[PDB]
Amino acid sequence: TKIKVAIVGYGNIGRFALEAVQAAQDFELVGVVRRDINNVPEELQNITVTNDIKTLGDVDVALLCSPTRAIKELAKSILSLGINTVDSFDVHSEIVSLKTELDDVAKKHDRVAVISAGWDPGSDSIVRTLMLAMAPKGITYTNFGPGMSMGHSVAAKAIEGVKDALSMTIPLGTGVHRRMVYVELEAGANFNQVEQAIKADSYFSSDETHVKQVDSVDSLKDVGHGVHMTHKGVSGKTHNQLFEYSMRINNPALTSQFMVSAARASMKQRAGAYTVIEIPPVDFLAGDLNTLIAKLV
Amino acid sequence: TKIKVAIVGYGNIGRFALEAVQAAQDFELVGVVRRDINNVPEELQNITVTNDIKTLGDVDVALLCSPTRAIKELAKSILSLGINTVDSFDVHSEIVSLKTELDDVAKKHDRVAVISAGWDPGSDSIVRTLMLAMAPKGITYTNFGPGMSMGHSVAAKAIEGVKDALSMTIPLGTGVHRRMVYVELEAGANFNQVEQAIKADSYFSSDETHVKQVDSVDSLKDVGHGVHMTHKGVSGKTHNQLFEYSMRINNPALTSQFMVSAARASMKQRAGAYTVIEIPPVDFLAGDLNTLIAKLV
Amino acid sequence: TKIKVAIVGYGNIGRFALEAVQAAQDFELVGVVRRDINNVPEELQNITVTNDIKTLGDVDVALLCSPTRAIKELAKSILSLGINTVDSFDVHSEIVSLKTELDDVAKKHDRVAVISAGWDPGSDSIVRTLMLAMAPKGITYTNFGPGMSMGHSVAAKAIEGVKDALSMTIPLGTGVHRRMVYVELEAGANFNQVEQAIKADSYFSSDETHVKQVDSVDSLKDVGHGVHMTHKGVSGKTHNQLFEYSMRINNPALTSQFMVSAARASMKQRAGAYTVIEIPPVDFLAGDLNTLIAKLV
Amino acid sequence: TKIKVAIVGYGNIGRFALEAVQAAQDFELVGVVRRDINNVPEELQNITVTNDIKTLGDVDVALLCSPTRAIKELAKSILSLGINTVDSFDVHSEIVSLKTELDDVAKKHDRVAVISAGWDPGSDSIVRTLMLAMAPKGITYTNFGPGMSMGHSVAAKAIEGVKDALSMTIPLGTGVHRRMVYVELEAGANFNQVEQAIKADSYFSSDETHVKQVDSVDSLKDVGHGVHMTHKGVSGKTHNQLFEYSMRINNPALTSQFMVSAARASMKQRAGAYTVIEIPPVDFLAGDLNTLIAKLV
Amino acid sequence: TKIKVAIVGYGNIGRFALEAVQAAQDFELVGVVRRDINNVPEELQNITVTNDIKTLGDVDVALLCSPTRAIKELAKSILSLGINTVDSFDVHSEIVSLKTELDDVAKKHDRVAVISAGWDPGSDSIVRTLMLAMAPKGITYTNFGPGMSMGHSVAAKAIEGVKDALSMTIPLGTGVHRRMVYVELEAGANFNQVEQAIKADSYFSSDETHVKQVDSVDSLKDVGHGVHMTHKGVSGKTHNQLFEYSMRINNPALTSQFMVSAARASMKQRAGAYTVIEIPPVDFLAGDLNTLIAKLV
Amino acid sequence: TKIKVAIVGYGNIGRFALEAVQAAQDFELVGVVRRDINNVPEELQNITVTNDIKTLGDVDVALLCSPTRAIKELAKSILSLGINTVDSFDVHSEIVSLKTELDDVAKKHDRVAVISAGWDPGSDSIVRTLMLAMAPKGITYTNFGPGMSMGHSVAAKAIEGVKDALSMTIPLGTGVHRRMVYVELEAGANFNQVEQAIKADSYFSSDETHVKQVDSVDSLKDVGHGVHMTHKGVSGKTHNQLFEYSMRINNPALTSQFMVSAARASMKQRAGAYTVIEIPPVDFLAGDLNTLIAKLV
Ligand SMILES: N[C@H](CCC[C@H](N)C(=O)O)C(=O)O
Ligand SMILES: N[C@H](CCC[C@H](N)C(=O)O)C(=O)O
Ligand SMILES: N[C@H](CCC[C@H](N)C(=O)O)C(=O)O
Ligand SMILES: N[C@H](CCC[C@H](N)C(=O)O)C(=O)O
Ligand SMILES: N[C@H](CCC[C@H](N)C(=O)O)C(=O)O
Ligand SMILES: N[C@H](CCC[C@H](N)C(=O)O)C(=O)O
Ligand SMILES: N[C@H](CCC[C@H](N)C(=O)O)C(=O)O
Ligand SMILES: N[C@H](CCC[C@H](N)C(=O)O)C(=O)O
Ligand SMILES: N[C@H](CCC[C@H](N)C(=O)O)C(=O)O
Ligand SMILES: N[C@H](CCC[C@H](N)C(=O)O)C(=O)O
Ligand SMILES: N[C@H](CCC[C@H](N)C(=O)O)C(=O)O
Ligand SMILES: N[C@H](CCC[C@H](N)C(=O)O)C(=O)O
Repeated sequence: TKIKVAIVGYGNIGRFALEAVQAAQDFELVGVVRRDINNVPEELQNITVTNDIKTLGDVDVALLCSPTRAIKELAKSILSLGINTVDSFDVHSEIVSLKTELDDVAKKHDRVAVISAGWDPGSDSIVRTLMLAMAPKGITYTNFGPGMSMGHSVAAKAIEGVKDALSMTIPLGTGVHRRMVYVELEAGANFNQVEQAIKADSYFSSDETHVKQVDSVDSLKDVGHGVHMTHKGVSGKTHNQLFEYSMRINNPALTSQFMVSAARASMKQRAGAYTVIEIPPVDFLAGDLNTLIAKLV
Repeated sequence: TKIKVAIVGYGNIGRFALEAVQAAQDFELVGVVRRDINNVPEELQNITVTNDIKTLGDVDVALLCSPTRAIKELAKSILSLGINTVDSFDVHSEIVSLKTELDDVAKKHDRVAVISAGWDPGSDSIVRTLMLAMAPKGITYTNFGPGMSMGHSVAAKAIEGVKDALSMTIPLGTGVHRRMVYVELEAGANFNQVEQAIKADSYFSSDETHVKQVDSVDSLKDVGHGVHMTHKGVSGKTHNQLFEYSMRINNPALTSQFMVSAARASMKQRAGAYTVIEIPPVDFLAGDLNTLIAKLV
Repeated sequence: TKIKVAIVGYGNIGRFALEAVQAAQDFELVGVVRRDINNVPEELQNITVTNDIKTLGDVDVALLCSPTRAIKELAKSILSLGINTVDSFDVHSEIVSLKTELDDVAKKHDRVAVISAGWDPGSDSIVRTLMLAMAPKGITYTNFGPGMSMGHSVAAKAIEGVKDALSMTIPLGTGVHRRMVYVELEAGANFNQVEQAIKADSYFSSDETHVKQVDSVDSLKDVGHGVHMTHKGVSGKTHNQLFEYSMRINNPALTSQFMVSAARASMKQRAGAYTVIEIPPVDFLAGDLNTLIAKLV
Repeated sequence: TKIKVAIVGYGNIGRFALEAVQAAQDFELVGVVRRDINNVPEELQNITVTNDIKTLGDVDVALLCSPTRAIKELAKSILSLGINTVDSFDVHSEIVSLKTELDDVAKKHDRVAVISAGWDPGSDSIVRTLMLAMAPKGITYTNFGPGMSMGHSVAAKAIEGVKDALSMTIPLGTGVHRRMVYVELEAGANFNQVEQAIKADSYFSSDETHVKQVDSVDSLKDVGHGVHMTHKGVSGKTHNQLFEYSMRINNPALTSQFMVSAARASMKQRAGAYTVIEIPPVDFLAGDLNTLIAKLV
Repeated sequence: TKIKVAIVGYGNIGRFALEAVQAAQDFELVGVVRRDINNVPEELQNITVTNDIKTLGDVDVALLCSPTRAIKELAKSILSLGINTVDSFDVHSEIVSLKTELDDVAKKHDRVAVISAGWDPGSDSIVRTLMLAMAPKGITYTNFGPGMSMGHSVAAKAIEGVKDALSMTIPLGTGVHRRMVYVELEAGANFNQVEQAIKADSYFSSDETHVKQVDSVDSLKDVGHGVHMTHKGVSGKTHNQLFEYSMRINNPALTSQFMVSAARASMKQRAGAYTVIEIPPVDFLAGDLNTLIAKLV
Repeated sequence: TKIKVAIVGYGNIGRFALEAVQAAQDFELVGVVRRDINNVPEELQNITVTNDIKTLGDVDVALLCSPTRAIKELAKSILSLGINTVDSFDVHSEIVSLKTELDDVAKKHDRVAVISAGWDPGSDSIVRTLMLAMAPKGITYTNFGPGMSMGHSVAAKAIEGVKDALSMTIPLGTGVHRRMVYVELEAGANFNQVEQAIKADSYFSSDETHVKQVDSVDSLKDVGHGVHMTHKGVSGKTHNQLFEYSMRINNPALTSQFMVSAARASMKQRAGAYTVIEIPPVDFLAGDLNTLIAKLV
């Protein structure tokens, strides 16, 4: 009666998913799937590492920790082997489309896909939904950071003269963001041009962007992140109801842990694909339903 | 395609439930049930007011706004007429017991009961559940106020020499509370005895309690309330994950609005009784599932 | 010894002025004056509604709840019938000019005009004045919101292709403001042009302005507002004295309630026109002077 | 048109009153009155120092900087010479009584007495009054410190075995206070007895009191102080209106500066005694009425 | 030119010291010393583990991660082998005494001992020292938590009927602390007696103590901690200078990392024993002195 | 055993250095050096004021309170008389260069120079250094104000049409700054040109700059200042370690007091020049080493 889980892809959240699975008494790690099976860091010395999930035998659910571009085709194929999928698919504009592509397949093979089950999308999605349950009229804002931005880091690293780069994301309220960019230059490159180029780039040209040159970019890195959500609005006909939610957290630690919670929940839903706002919150937790109700409600 | 709702009982949250229903385009108020039908305040001039729900014709769901002691027997009888119930039943220790008493009846008549659907229990219950989904190990604290305490107000009002009383509830962190009590005395009563009596009473004897004498107690009343919840804990094996949620809100405004959200949700569940941590969050909301996902997730 | 009050005009603050008058035991509502007497919303079913203040008999004071452009001529005419005026006239640059136009008339007919008696101008005006009484040298800043901006909403609504609009006002400190604008477009209009047009407009071209397109603009509305005032400065020869005042409030609720307080005060001043910084604070309050001093000083 | 001021008494606030007068271009220091004229500290090397106000010639107003017990008889006698009085008389329970004793005398000699014109009573008094003007129903709390407490310091210093003592006042919210007491003992005295004696004393027996023994008590002294006031309440019929005021200030710097502002104001009132909630706020300020209105309202 | 370090003792901070050493390019881990050499957890599979430091060959410095009672005799013996010691010796009252016992020995063998180099004592010690450098007169307070208390946990665990226990430490300001205690009872023990016993115990009888019974005590544990230090005081003759320092941190992560910084610094001091307030701050850092000055000063 | 100190230069910090020296029992003020000896304000009535340090006899150390441009040549010459120097030399980019110019001279004459010993550079420098000792990897930000900016004030005052000017420095986080500029114009100057000129100037053209015209610029001046430093980073391998330090302070009061602390420390170092991150923190303090350790560590 132990939930049998495979970690597919082993990026930044990969190592943390390993820890989150190991830490859950109700889960059993049946192995790690990845492209390069010979790259075996410290923590995978004693873990089965394959490039094909079928070699791991019986698997209830797969934590997809792959790049964003890979998640769709990868989920389709693992659902098709009669295994559940959980992913942290992070592109909001495409979530509706991903859900219905995976629903077709999930239903055919009588399995469950939980999608976009990180912290945003994920956790924060539920808190945003609760805010409209409490006060349907009014405005919600979601403020991110301070934290590293992999997307914007890549966009900076991809510009003329830039050896390495790091974009930080700074909240300025009402969903507005400042971008602090730290760069190493390539032997003999013009800072002022790199600066102007980064600010003019389409990934930065909408935002207050600041660029500083540095020696080692890696020594500035910290996987700490944060959100501050607010809702101001109306319960029935009563205005100026004020709600607020904040966390200062380790990014991959949380992303991975919520995926493990989603996986637990995936085992209890009727066949199909779900966003996390379509799952009963208590389904995410381990323990006796009645002890959990006594403790939480 | 309008959800047809009756308000049963018309206490403090009664008037606010009226506003919350009227404000929801997807609801139709089919009338108000109560013991004294001749008490008809401003807002019920034009509303059907009966002492018998059967006179209202077809009703999908009933918002129970009766005293705590009445909710169980009242829900049983309205479920038995083939109507759904939503209540803000506020006694945590008895929620598990109420759920299973109402489940029996709800299932027999093929209806839904959503129970303890205020803000605590209610909203806060979901946020407490999300906190364990994000970080299962660690401590959660729920800090209440500043706000009026009806229970402790009554306990003070019921002591020798006390004409009127008001207990405020002040948060001091880690679920610890200070109680500020304001009293009018009866012609010739000894303040020092009333003070000592209130502090010694079993409703106050565990808490830092302060007593001040005043002229009009009514002029101190404000239905404003608040919560500050915190969770410090572990995502997988990563410690010192910090989560926090705060609101400054109108108490009955919110309680009533969340009951209306629960009623909306009640129409979509399989027959039985539910706490709000057993309902998909999005079921609480009005609108097209796909627009809501696009907006929230 | 009951203060006899007429509400002249019935806009947004009109309904709230009705509530503030009704709530004050020391006031008697002698009726509501307005252009269209046949528009009779819920709360005026039982209230005298005339299109001429003379039909209400003896009236001590009039709460002018008309548009900004109407206040001057309207106050002149009601003072001229031997009635006191209170208004929330909200154009700071014109307050000195309005005071002396109303002083002439108020003195001739032996009556009192209290002007600009909202929260800003109004309440905040007194706190700004107290800050110089405590520390005459140094800087004061007044930070507004988050709150709706009717002026900027109208300026946005009045641009090509815009069906409806809503400007929010966001405080960024030191009196600097961000403007968040939400718009519905008219069937086939170009977002990018409307966006650029709004940002270029004279109401927005000085401020960090952001424009988002939305479905229902009404569902974003909340009459909640707020101020954070600061003063850093010198008491005698001692520097770095720090003062701060904040509120999160229902906008029209407060505006109307302070007008009722100003009306109470108007009954105690020598004939003429006054800003609220020229009235003894205690004159705004109901009750026995000696009980109020005992309670407050 | 220069206001001619004498400083009577030269305690702690004495030196600061000197600075506040000197700093005000609209004031002329006509001298300092005191018991011992031969005690002439640094700042009074160049200032007229008499033991009798009559030697200073024509004086518009006197800043009484004497001990609390002396203010009543001292104000009576200076009013009786046809001079205005300002004091920071700090005993709230006795303000109503002091006002009417000074009113009798002030009226007889056609002069003005402003009383209890420090920061509490004083400044804070006006902000407490404004809070009821904005929201008459609800609760106000006044939280003091962290700051030195001269009254409680003296009560500690007056106990067996105590060489020197210092009581700090710590705000714990809702007007509740913690008292931190630091003591030097006399050669061979029992700490545990002194501790228990201080906690049992009538000045401390109501409050959370902590006692630490220390070497130099003087090196812990700082004249910094602070207040955090809150009001939660009702504007008309709208609940959960939230108001807040905070300052971190030099205690005597502010007390003295507000007395100088009160003195300025005293010159503009009809004969009699006033609390500061009975004076128009703008009367406290220097400058042209129309520039001040333009700047503040 | 790599600093050769041995970890002596392997408690809670032991594993974290391993990570802090490994993470420092300027250090080389020459092995781990401990009482039970056969207990070899995950991370020590490939690390030399001895019960005698002499088996590790050449060692510049030893991180003592032993119990408090062991540190003195253990430091004496390792200094005596011509190796440097760093410890987080956490008993403030005994630091002066430990320094001079280790100074004698350190000087004899021409080595360095850095003592009490955690975060308190340690980091916080330097910030407390800086506060007197900036403002020698006035008060400093050090507020701990929320965090686990091993000392108080042990004192609770050692009482009749208590299977397991956990004491949390909650800051209430001005160095005052609340203790939240969570206990498992032994089959058939009386909660009310255990509660009373814990509150009466000498480790708790001075503090606001609260006791709750729970199922699993281990699932409440989180190694997160925090400090909030304040100083209010006088720079020269200028009062009300306000300073503040806060951190929310992983306890052992920080303790261990600061010991590694102290070890780096130990290599640069003249022979003897030191508290961390006796070491130049820059000596704690790796890198070129002139680059570090350019970056920090 | 008194430290004998001369104040050389008497600018803004000059007067405050006088107070800081006088306030330190362990110091003796042997006199003040300056260019204009006939300018003798209140506090220098009784102090020896020479234009030549040699007239003061024996001097252990000199507090250089001269302009930035003078400090180098002035320190060289006073070191050369066998006297120690302390300065608040405030140009970060040139600190490394100044240290080594003064080291040469300090060593030749067997004396000590402590340089850049204000609060930034100074105090803040030590806190920035401690942050890397606690968490070497991650980002530190230093946020200044709100406070006056002498440099930017001068740059504004030096533009066409500007009679007087004041630049305030406002922190917006992540080392980003807003500049609020207040100007008096010269009889017949165009505001819009002066505004544009100030914004375009090289001292402002990188920063969010706002310009307001005013009557008296002097009445806006307050020497209050502040810093908020943050560090987010890694202790060993543990991420999201959060550190924060804030102060609200009198600028020259603090600068001068830390120079007096540096002077005390200068008496204990081997001959040479030092930044404050190269001095043992406890060397800054007066008192018995063992009492200080007992009190702080
Ligand atoms: N991996 C995270 C990334 C979302 C946060 C992103 N919006 C940012 O501001 O960095 C998640 O979706 O769970
Ligand atoms: N580094 C974080 C945030 C990604 C956000 C970044 N993709 C962007 O918003 O540009 C992550 O692993 O989710
Ligand atoms: N009827 C309220 C009770 C909230 C206040 C209560 N939890 C307390 O302050 O002790 C609700 O949950 O909707
Ligand atoms: N006024 C709130 C809270 C009452 C909370 C009650 N449990 C108490 O503490 O007395 C209500 O109407 O539910
Ligand atoms: N009508 C309001 C105006 C205040 C808010 C306005 N100053 C803003 O910028 O939002 C009043 O008289 O109270
Ligand atoms: N606040 C005002 C309208 C003006 C909004 C203010 N921001 C502006 O238009 O300048 C009101 O609610 O009547
Ligand atoms: N002497 C002060 C008293 C204020 C502080 C006092 N209320 C306290 O509890 O500290 C004044 O008149 O401004
Ligand atoms: N604050 C007053 C003294 C009284 C202190 C107050 N806490 C008390 O004694 O009750 C002062 O500085 O003159
Ligand atoms: N290991 C830590 C413990 C000190 C914190 C302790 N005072 C507490 O409140 O838990 C250290 O000295 O580095
Ligand atoms: N658990 C923490 C704190 C110890 C504090 C505890 N010993 C007490 O103050 O009772 C540590 O490992 O340092
Ligand atoms: N002279 C000051 C400069 C501080 C202010 C400056 N860092 C800025 O605000 O830009 C000091 O370090 O003592
Ligand atoms: N008023 C401060 C700060 C000047 C900072 C200067 N760097 C500038 O930004 O202009 C001082 O006297 O040092």
